Amino acid sequence: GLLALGTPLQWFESRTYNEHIRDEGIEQLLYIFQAAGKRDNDPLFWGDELEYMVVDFDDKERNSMLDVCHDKILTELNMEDSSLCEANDVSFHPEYGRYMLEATPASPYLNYVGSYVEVNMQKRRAIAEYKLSEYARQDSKNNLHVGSRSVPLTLTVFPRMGCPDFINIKDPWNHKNAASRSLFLPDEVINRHVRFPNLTASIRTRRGEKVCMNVPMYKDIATPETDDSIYDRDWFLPEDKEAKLASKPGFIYMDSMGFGMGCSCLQVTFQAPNINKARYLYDALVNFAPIMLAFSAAAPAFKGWLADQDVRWNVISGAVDDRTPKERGVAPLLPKYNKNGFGGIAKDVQDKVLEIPKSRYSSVDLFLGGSKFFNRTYNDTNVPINEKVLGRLLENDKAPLDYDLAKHFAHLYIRDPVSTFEELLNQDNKTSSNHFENIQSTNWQTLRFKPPTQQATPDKKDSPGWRVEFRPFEVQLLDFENAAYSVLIYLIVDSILTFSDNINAYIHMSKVWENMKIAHHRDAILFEKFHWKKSFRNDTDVETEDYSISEIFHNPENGIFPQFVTPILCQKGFVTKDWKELKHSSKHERLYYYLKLISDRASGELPTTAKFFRNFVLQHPDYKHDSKISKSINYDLLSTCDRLTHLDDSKGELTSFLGAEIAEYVKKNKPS
Ligand SMILES: Nc1ncnc2c1ncn2[C@@H]1O[C@H](COP(=O)(O)OP(=O)(O)O)[C@@H](O)[C@H]1O
Ligand SMILES: N[C@@H](CCC(=O)O)C(=O)O
Ligand SMILES: [Mg+2]
Ligand SMILES: [Mg+2]
Ligand SMILES: [Mg+2]
Repeated sequence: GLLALGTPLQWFESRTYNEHIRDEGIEQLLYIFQAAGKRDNDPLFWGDELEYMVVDFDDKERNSMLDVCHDKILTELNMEDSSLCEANDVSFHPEYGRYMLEATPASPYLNYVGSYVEVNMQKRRAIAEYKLSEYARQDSKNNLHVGSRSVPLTLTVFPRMGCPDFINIKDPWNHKNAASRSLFLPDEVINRHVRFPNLTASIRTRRGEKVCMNVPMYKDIATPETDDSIYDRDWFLPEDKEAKLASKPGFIYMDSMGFGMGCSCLQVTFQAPNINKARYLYDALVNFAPIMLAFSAAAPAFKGWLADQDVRWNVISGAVDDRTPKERGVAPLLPKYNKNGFGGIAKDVQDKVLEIPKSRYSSVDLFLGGSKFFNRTYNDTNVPINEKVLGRLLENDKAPLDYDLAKHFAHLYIRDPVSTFEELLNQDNKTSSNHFENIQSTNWQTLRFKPPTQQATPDKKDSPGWRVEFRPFEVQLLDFENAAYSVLIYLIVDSILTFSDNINAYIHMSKVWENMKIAHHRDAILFEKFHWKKSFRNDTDVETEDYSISEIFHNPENGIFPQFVTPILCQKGFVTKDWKELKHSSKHERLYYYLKLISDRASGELPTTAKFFRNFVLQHPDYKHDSKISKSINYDLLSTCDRLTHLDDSKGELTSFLGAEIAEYVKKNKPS
């Protein structure tokens, strides 16, 4: 489904309704609860979301660019080609990036669907490729993008983002980018749907300074002292003057939403039997998030540089961080512009501003509790709340909520709305959840607790129930990797729900936040250590020790395989003792190779995508020992990515990247 249009409101015009929107949205929340609160027995439907990047290989120029010109695809697949999609059980939606695709199954999977995940993901890829080859045919006849070859790649990061000649538009700086006002990203990186440039503007204005994301550079032998791509400019005030102050020696400087939301990830959503189970599942998936973030790492480079981290998360965290310097407890960089650190916050409300520690895109703040093992002391972190909102969720005549669950919403509501259409100002709170969806959906966290709609009353057995979204996974090049990780979380989720009586996953939130920073460090999967529970089978216990990813996956006591994966395969009867038995199974071979891919990366035998791209850059003939990714390095890299994506072992790169056994296996074995 394509996002439907309207009159967007710019920040100065919109900010006067922040409070109207919040009130009305809570009201809607209340109705959702009153109507759907008592759903029970919802089945385990679930599905993934994939995100893709259309890359234009200009082979003759030896240049890989982001393709910002075939974006009609997203409308085509949703109008005249919406039937191809449906026939095929796939669905396409727009994403921040004009070069980006997003796609899901058209219907959620029900329980264990085997290789069908991968099948469905491959159909998504084939359809994009199909339409692209169509455009290539039309273009040829219209004499357009000559020498050009567009391919969709599930990259987490585009390695040359905001670097010279990184988009397939001639002379993109010959006009101004009023939306980002970025030094590096022409606004053509933004998807045309009004919502996206709106968000981009609203945050910058609210903030009163460009977003700013500094990423530690890798320290090669000739690496410059500073990010020498910073330049001075006079299009925009204050923005063009901000760089000198905001940047830092030994740090990749990035200054635009697209650096973050122009990144891709894998997401999986799950429906629990009911709100109570959903709380329990959400809570228990909290510490999986930073672990899977480390495990899945696929983004070792930004803005032309090898970074000294392997994942996207902090970059996306900064890319939409609407916090004024007031909200961050820091000096404005340009005080005559950003008046008293309040940026765009209306005068009449500056007095009710709070120091807020985390970007509205950031790791979960609070366990929701409501289950045997939960105790409020686990929420041991700084989490500012909207007390009016808490008040009203505690004391109202439609759905009085428990304190813990009230606090979660109360925390989401410390944010202002950042894109609102004029049409939409007054809703019927009994039927619309749009206003709440405004705040719900611009709190982008590692999980998301998804209420349903007011229309999802218990008698309606088919409407979406109470869901948990697992958001941290970096996205992988191959549909096999992404299916594998999708099934991993599926199994974990199933385990969790099947043994809900016996699994205590709680740990102090503060260790989770720490985990979330460890998870960024370069080669983290290979050696760093994380706070993980000592035992899950054990009421009244919340000890952690510090384990490696290898341990966290494989420890008999508290490992993901022996504690989560292996047990649920037993009660389903896929094996009797051990997951490895699958290698020999008739009905279930592919599952073996998923889990083995998973195992072998956790134990460091097989590399992460992040590792593999790093090695690749580091040993490229044109590599200059200075952390620089040149057009050429980028081109050959993305060329490998293309072949890898297609199981093309002609240069032994697949064997090199998945090892012999698995490479052979997938080369010789297509899904279901
Ligand atoms: N009943 C359901 N239970 C769980 N997950 C579902 C259900 N229906 C759809 N999904 C999945 O929810 C995800 C939401 O898709 P999307 O429209 O991209 O929303 P968002 O961007 O809010 O995650 C998809 O992966 C989809 O297949
Ligand atoms: N592309 C974002 C996900 C944002 C979204 O689509 O909800 C990420 O890497 O997390
Ligand atoms: Mg989506
Ligand atoms: Mg998405
Ligand atoms: Mg999602």
